[PDB]
Amino acid sequence: MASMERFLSVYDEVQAFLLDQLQSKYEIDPNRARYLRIMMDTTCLGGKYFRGMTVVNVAEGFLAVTQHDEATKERILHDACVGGWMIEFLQAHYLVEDDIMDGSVMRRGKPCWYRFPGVTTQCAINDGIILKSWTQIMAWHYFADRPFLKDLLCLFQKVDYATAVGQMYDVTSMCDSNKLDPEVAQPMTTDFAEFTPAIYKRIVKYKTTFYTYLLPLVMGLLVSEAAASVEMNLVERVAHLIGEYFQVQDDVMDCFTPPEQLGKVGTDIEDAKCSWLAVTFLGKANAAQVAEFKANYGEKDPAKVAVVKRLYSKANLQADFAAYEAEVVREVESLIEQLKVKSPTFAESVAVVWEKTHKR
Amino acid sequence: MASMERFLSVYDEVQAFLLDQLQSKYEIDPNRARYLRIMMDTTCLGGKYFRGMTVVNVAEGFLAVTQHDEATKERILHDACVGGWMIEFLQAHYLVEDDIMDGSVMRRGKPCWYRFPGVTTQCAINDGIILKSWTQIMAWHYFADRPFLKDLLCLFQKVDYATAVGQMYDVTSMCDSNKLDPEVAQPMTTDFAEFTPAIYKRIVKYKTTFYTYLLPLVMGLLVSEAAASVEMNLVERVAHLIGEYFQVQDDVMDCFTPPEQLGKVGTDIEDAKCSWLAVTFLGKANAAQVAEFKANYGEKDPAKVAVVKRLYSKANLQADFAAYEAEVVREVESLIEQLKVKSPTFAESVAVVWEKTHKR
Ligand SMILES: CN1CCN(c2nc3ccccc3s2)CC1
Ligand SMILES: CN1CCN(c2nc3ccccc3s2)CC1
Ligand SMILES: CN1CCN(c2nc3ccccc3s2)CC1
Ligand SMILES: CN1CCN(c2nc3ccccc3s2)CC1
Ligand SMILES: [Zn+2]
Ligand SMILES: [Zn+2]
Ligand SMILES: [Zn+2]
Ligand SMILES: [Zn+2]
Repeated sequence: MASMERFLSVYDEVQAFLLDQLQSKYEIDPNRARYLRIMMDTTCLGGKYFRGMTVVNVAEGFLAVTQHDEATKERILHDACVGGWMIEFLQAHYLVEDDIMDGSVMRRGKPCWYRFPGVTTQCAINDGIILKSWTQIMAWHYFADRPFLKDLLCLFQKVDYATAVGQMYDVTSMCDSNKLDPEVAQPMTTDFAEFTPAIYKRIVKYKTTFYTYLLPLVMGLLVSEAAASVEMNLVERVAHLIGEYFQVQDDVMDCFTPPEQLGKVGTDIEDAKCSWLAVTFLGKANAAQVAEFKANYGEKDPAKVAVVKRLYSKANLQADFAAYEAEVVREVESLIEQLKVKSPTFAESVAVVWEKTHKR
Repeated sequence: MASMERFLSVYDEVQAFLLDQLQSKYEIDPNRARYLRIMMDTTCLGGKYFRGMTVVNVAEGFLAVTQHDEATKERILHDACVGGWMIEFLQAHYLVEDDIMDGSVMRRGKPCWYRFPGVTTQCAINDGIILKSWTQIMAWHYFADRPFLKDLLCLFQKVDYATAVGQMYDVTSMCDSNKLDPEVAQPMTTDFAEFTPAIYKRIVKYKTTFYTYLLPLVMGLLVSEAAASVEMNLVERVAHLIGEYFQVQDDVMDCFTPPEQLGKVGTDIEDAKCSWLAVTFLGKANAAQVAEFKANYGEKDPAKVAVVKRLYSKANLQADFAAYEAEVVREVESLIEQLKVKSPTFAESVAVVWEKTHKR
């Protein structure tokens, strides 16, 4: 059975379990069950399932080199699929809430969930809460007897917390740290002294890399009972590295990829986000360019945004990106080599993860 | 050491742990640590701590009848305090998000957290996410070696899920179930056919009773390793019963308690909530009264709200409340008697919980 075919089949099974449980144990009525079914499909489906499929792919790699009864192979693949859906539903939670938090309009060519006419923000915040609650329902049901349940739940929590801390770093990245204060309305930075590579890397590490790369890789190891085949410090280093490159690509696409391709109108400039483009531009601009950036960044005015986009183009950030990518390619390959020491199979899975990231 | 004194001391210890961990493991800077410290204090402190103290009180009851070394008594009391704070932080999460969802203005005489000038909804949604994440950080840290960790985490999840499902029932309680549809903007019911005692009881059971009564009582049993001293079906029945009475009191106060005493301006009428007052009024109104209620309920117009308040007063719902309370007093006492069969100590703790609920 092909990997994606199995993964999608498990979605239907998990969805049926969750909705049937809501009827048998939570007194749900059929119309609310239908609401939640539509909410699940709308928020969890339609992507490429890269995070969930990484769990499956890691587990398949170990299956090829480990002796098991057929029923055990099937159990491991089913576990990897459920775990992959835990990650996809966790991402769904983040995307629903982030879209509300940022006042976003579109995601993947369709309206953000909170903007659907019969949803609204009042329901959508709670729908997002439910999406994350469903990840825990999945784990306690499907993994109740598994030796890895404890380690999996502990990992999932730590990843979730790191991601929420990362969201805090992201939403406050255009403030001056010394001015943060619940009592005082927050002005945008004027000096941009905190738009540095180290601060950018901290934002991205926490807001993206734990749930997009560390979680799927480690969950694949856990459902495979293979965490001893790897040096965990190496898995963390390579996950944070690939994850940062993934976010840098996203940052570049927000500015330069056409809306129809992006599936949304990017507003990192109007939102004054600490993007890779802003940080890298400031790391090479002269005094006049810095001043013109300061006069235009973080404003909704289309003329001011266009000015920022000119400044980026004229700064030849394409060359900086090729240099960054060359260094990431160098460093990921080095970490993969270190991973072959204890597991050529896992190192090959990481290699596949990197190719899928690098090509898109 | 007095119970409340110990409970508050543990707050400072937990807060110090969480913030110190954010510095040592999450790369936090001192200004964001201060933001989160203020957010924690503002959202978690200032109430009566009834839920958290119930854990402590249940554990103290067992301590009085169970042989332990002194260090073990101290460990149990510390565990009960941490568990109580897990519940208070979970409530803090719900209140932050509910206030955003409902567009609330005040809570306990102070602005809702999202309305603080340097917070805003963009930060406050995530602050609420962090509050719940902190409950899991607490459990995995303080209870890492405890035999009850698994049972406690599983219970906490189920309670959280039931509460989120309850919030869905609450926010959709003024819609017609057959009309729910993400694609279509939701009109308020016109027939109010779903304002029934059974439907009201389902809302309250899920939205309030699991986290306010079932969770503190069962957590007290868990940290005491005393779940065998009770019939769990009885604990559930008494928790749901007391919890419903608690919410009925809240519903009555929303309408009739002065704002300065309530700590907010109640808007259940303008919000068209399925309150105990609306359900009970419809369960005794004549045809003309039903019509006048339909013409006025769920509108912000102060004259229409006053009309609804007149209809309630003229309907003598005070008599219905005294009848409801008399029946609850009857039924709680019956369940306490059944609880004495296996544990007079736990039955006495439940009795204390009921008195604290009944008097306020
Ligand atoms: C690729 N982006 C990574 C950061 N994302 C987050 N959204 C939330 C929402 C709530 C809590 C944490 C996070 S992190 C948005 C998508
Ligand atoms: C006609 N436009 C020319 C410039 N655009 C850019 N692509 C990148 C990629 C990486 C970093 C910066 C840029 S700017 C593409 C479309
Ligand atoms: C006494 N009320 C019980 C119901 N409350 C809830 N708020 C939320 C928020 C998010 C998820 C679930 C719930 S339940 C508000 C206070
Ligand atoms: C001057 N007002 C008289 C009526 N108010 C009510 N108190 C309750 C309590 C339980 C049920 C209904 C009502 S109406 C108190 C203040
Ligand atoms: Zn965002
Ligand atoms: Zn982006
Ligand atoms: Zn509410
Ligand atoms: Zn209320």
